Amino acid sequence: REDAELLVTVRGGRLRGIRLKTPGGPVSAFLGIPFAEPPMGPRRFLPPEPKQPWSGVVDATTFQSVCYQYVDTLYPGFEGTEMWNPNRELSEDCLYLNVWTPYPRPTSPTPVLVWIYGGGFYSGASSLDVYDGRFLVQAERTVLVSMNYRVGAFGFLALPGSREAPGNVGLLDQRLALQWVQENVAAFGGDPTSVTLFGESAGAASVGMHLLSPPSRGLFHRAVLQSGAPNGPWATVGMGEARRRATQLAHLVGCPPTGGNDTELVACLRTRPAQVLVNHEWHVLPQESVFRFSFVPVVDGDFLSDTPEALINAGDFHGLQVLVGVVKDEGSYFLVYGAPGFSKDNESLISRAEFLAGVRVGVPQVSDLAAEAVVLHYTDWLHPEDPARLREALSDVVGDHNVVCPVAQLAGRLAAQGARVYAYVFEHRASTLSWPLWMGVPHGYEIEFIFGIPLDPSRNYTAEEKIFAQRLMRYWANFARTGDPNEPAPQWPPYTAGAQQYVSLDLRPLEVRRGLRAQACAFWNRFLPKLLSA
Amino acid sequence: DAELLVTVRGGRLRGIRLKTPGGPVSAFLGIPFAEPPMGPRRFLPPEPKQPWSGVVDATTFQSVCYQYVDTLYPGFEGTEMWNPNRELSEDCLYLNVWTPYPRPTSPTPVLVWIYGGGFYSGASSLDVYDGRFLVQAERTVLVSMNYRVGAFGFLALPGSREAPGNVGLLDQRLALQWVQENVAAFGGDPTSVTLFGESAGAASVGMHLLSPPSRGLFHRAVLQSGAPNGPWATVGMGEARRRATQLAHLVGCPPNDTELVACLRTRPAQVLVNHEWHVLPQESVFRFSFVPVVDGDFLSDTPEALINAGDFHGLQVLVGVVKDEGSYFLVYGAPGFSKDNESLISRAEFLAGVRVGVPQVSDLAAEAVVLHYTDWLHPEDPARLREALSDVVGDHNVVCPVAQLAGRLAAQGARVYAYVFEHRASTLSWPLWMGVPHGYEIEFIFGIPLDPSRNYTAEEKIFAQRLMRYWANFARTGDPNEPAPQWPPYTAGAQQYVSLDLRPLEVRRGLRAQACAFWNRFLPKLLSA
Ligand SMILES: *[C@@H]1O[C@H](CO[C@@H]2O[C@@H](C)[C@@H](O)[C@@H](O)[C@@H]2O)[C@@H](O[C@@H]2O[C@H](CO)[C@@H](O)[C@H](O)[C@H]2NC(C)=O)[C@H](O)[C@H]1NC(C)=O
Ligand SMILES: *[C@@H]1O[C@H](CO[C@@H]2O[C@@H](C)[C@@H](O)[C@@H](O)[C@@H]2O)[C@@H](O[C@@H]2O[C@H](CO)[C@@H](O)[C@H](O)[C@H]2NC(C)=O)[C@H](O)[C@H]1NC(C)=O
Ligand SMILES: *[C@@H]1O[C@H](CO[C@@H]2O[C@@H](C)[C@@H](O)[C@@H](O)[C@@H]2O)[C@@H](O[C@@H]2O[C@H](CO)[C@@H](O)[C@H](O)[C@H]2NC(C)=O)[C@H](O)[C@H]1NC(C)=O
Ligand SMILES: *[C@@H]1O[C@H](CO)[C@@H](O)[C@H](O)[C@H]1NC(C)=O
Ligand SMILES: *[P@](C)(=O)/N=C(\C)N(CC)CC
Ligand SMILES: *[P@](C)(=O)/N=C(\C)N(CC)CC
Repeated sequence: REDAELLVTVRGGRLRGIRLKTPGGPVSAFLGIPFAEPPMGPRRFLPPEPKQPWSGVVDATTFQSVCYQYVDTLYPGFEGTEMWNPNRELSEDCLYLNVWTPYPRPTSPTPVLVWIYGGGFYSGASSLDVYDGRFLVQAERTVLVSMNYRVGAFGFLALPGSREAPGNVGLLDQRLALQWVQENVAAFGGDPTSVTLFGESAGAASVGMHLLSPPSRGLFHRAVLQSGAPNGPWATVGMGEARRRATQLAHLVGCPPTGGNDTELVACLRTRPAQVLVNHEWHVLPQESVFRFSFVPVVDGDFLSDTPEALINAGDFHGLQVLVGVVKDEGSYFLVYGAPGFSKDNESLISRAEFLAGVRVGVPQVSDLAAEAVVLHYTDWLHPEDPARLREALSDVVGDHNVVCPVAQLAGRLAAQGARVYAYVFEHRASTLSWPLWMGVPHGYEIEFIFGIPLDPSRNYTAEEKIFAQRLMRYWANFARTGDPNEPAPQWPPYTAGAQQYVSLDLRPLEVRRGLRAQACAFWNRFLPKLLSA
Repeated sequence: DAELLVTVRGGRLRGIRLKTPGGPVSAFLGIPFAEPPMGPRRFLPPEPKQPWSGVVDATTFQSVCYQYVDTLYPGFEGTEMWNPNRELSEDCLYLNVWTPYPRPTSPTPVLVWIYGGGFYSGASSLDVYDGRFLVQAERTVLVSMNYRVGAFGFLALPGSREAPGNVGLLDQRLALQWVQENVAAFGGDPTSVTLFGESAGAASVGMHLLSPPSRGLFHRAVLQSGAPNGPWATVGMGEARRRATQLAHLVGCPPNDTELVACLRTRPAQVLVNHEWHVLPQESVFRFSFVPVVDGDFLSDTPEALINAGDFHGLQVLVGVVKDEGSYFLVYGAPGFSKDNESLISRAEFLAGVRVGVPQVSDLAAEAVVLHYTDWLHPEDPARLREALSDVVGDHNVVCPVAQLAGRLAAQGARVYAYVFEHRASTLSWPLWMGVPHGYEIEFIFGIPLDPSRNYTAEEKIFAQRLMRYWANFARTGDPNEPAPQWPPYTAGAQQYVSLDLRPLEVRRGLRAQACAFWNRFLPKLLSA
């Protein structure tokens, strides 16, 4: 008849799951649990409404739809890009979450890891193969939760002050899922008092925004931020620029028959097919760029009462443990998406003129003086025109500006204001990587190791890569359990604003180093803001 | 002795025979080349010396031009060696000629030395500028002149005929004209004149390079630890007028240019000297009150602009710096510094020192300096902070202006040779933390180690002979090289220079290229926007 392990009652009703095989043994999975009412029709752009209770048994036996989003077509059929594309049908009916728990169900409350996917706030899905939670749960005996949240215009189009499209509803989707975890994770054996958020890129930025938003902060205990931070130059937008982008998108799809009554404008937007909005999404950006996304969280005083930078500097973070880090080559992946002279299919040995033009694309919407300051710091004036050095320098510009230095600033300020911080740099290039060698260890390619994907027998990772993945899963689960990645062996010291110690994650044992590109990040974090103001 | 009797255009001279370890030389010291700029002639351009009857006694140095006397460390060798060693006088426009003995009967290349001293001090009579060893060892003619310094040489009420400014530079030019007309009577070749100078003397050399009336008076140029494009070597017309006006007020004179200068001319020379430092707009190091003014006459534009717009084909220049250009100046005002301790400053003192070492810039500019010269992995290490502030002062005032001059001249047709002088003299009296300080290559260029009464090592005597050979080789041919390894020319791309030390030449790339990109390429854009 029924497997009692695969049957769970939550607040809304009864669920039926599936028993998953893993290389290490069985795991219980409840995939596609509805946590909100479908944000369709009149509910497009609105905050999520909690899922109404149901009679009978909901089959949570497969991943639900991917939230409607742009699909990348830069390199069709190429594994390096297709691995990030939707692997389920697109739909606005997409507010579902997933729970993995050990088989049999834990008998005592078990620490919970909650994953928030990245994707520049315009893409992503909890169903991607690289976010498969079965290996972590089996290997480390935690409960793992992941949720879908609205992206692009559907999640982050904002007419600030309006009731019809207030913005940040994609973040409210995440918060509702976190509230669902608090109310229901115990039914799966999870400990609601030991919830660790973790996420990568825009997912890491989301984690940070939940840290800085008091209504979210009560819903979790620890945080992990991989290759992303809320204080990046891409992760938030001001109210005026958000209104300008939303108004231009409406104009590009014929609404209204520009601006005017917000209620009328949104009502017209709600009549457009979802794909019509997606087709014009990228056109509302003020200039050609890399690492910039049209509809992102808006700083409007509500979800974020101030800029993440201000909230970080003004925050008391005693009692908080965070784990943060970057990959070795954060900037390289983004260059083939607009920087002149770049391609995955050649060595991208750019000229000096291409480097100077690339700086304006990688640092958009700054004064000519600011761009000259960037050129000053990233030119080797003994080799100003060397194509190989210019390629790596532009990668450093984009990676430092968008990822490394925002992460370093967050790590240093949190540590100085009471938090226990652990920092890493991920330095192993996967044997299965399909991107060219010049990209190094690109953005996003630590995730598969954190999730234990090398343990999948159908994949062809080396044996030592499987050992490496098991080590990383152990660090992450140790942190979730205790707030300390170290095993209760070379030790991982906390990051502090003074000593600035971090560890290198690679096939070799831990190596302790100092400074997350300290000289470069002093420019981005300490001087360049002063320049932009004067 | 007929070798010591010379007739120049103005009349007859009697010189003196001098001893060196390598043999005798002929010296003619204290030759008047201008009418004494006294009384009504104060602040005015020099007038050529009128002819005289009889024989001028040219056997001893003449008076030092009126100037401030350093009293930071009284009796200390390291400072006293720069102080006046003859009586001060406004009657000071004299020059000196050294020739081989017996006097050359064939035209000999001429070296003309212009002393430094921040345009406020200096004298051709200082022991460290003794030309006897260069003349004997390398068989050149050596000429050095006194020129007016301080307010007497560079007080300017721009537009006025009573105090036009730059008359100290005109003193140098008049001496250069005197060389053209008279050096052949000593055996010198007026068609082979090489200017060399250090610090403000090097800045002076560069200004003669950029002023067409001076360009026809010499052939090659050597610029040691100085350049005309520094932040200290020139002043704008408005600031010069403000400084001249403030000086008058400080000495009890009214604010009309004719009445102001007339009152200034009634004051004793020492009175002007006593108030010279107070007309500066703020407390600082490496800033001087009365310097050349850019008013469109001697300099038709800023030295920076003239260098960028110039065609320098047919020019050969020798330029260079010492290893630690900034250290000497730190004890003259940076908080926490002294020659008598290790000067291990704090972060707060470093930040205060930046405003002293980079005066009269915006707060944003100062923050940019702090950014580039902070090691953000060791932001508060006192030894690093000491070295960093020395780099700030040295790069801003000497190294990067020299690097900019070298690169632009080379890219625009000149043949440039660049050095870094890295030997600390065994006789140096300054503390070890100062390294190889500003000004302490001069004694080696002039062959002072050859003086047996001094305490230089045998190695240092050979080193000095090497340096004299490079300098004289350059004066003779425009190329310091002997027929080593070779000293390659400096170019804007390769940026090659040599290290001058006891060891053989080593070729290196970049005169603090990363730091000087900040000072030369970025910081001007920041200050203007
Ligand atoms: C902006 O317009 C809304 C909606 O107005 C309605 O839709 C318009 C296209 C048009 O058909 C109007 O006649 C409709 O009333 C206004 O909200 C409406 O306000 C009126 C007055 O209270 C009310 O009767 C409607 O029910 C309201 N509709 C909704 C959906 O809230 C709103 O007041 C207007 N604001 C302005 C013009 O500043
Ligand atoms: C490296 O590749 C870029 C990208 O060009 C594309 O990919 C190449 C592999 C090749 O298939 C091209 O035809 C593709 O268009 C080259 O930059 C492009 O150059 C072409 C013409 O030179 C120009 O029309 C495109 O706009 C350029 N694209 C970008 C993004 O700059 C680049 O020249 C290649 N480098 C080489 C060949 O050294
Ligand atoms: C290093 O010396 C400086 C200079 O102080 C002078 O020289 C010393 C050798 C000694 O003789 C002092 O008494 C002299 O005043 C020191 O900087 C001074 O510090 C005092 C306080 O102790 C302060 O009142 C002065 O203003 C400072 N002067 C300057 C120019 O900053 C410095 O503290 C010494 N460093 C040490 C001892 O580590
Ligand atoms: C691993 O290699 C095998 C053998 O060629 C192949 O069948 C399989 O598709 C590979 N796995 C992946 C994930 O590509
Ligand atoms: P962040 C900017 O969300 N990084 C995303 C775009 N990556 C996509 C390859 C990793 C999810
Ligand atoms: P420049 C600034 O003229 N060099 C001076 C300071 N030195 C004197 C101590 C060298 C003569």
